Amino acid sequence: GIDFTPHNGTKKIINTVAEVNKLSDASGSSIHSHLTNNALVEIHTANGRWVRDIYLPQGPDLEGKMVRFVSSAGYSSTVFYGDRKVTLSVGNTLLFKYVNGQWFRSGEL
Repeated sequence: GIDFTPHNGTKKIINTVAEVNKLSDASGSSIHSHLTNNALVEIHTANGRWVRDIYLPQGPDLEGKMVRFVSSAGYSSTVFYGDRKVTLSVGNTLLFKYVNGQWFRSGEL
C-alpha cells in the first residue's frame, strides 16, 4: 500500500551526458545531492547517454523521496537499490520511493 506520489512538484530531470555519467557512483552521490532540494529525480537514459550500472543512494534524508527512470537507450542498465537490483531495458519506466530507510520499487509485489 505504498503511495507513489511525490511530496511536492520539485522535480529534477537528469537527461544530459555529463549528469548520466555520474550515476555509476556506488553511493549514488549525485542522486542524493539532487534529492536534498527535490521531491523526485527523473533520469532519462538514451542512445549516446547511458551507463551500465546505476546505484540508488542510502541515508536518512531520503525519507519519502522518489526516483523515476525512463530508458530510451538500446543498451540495458542495472539499477541497484538496497540488496535488490532490476534491469532497466529500452522502452521501460521504473519508479522508486524510500520509506523508513528502504527503497520500494513500484510493481515489486
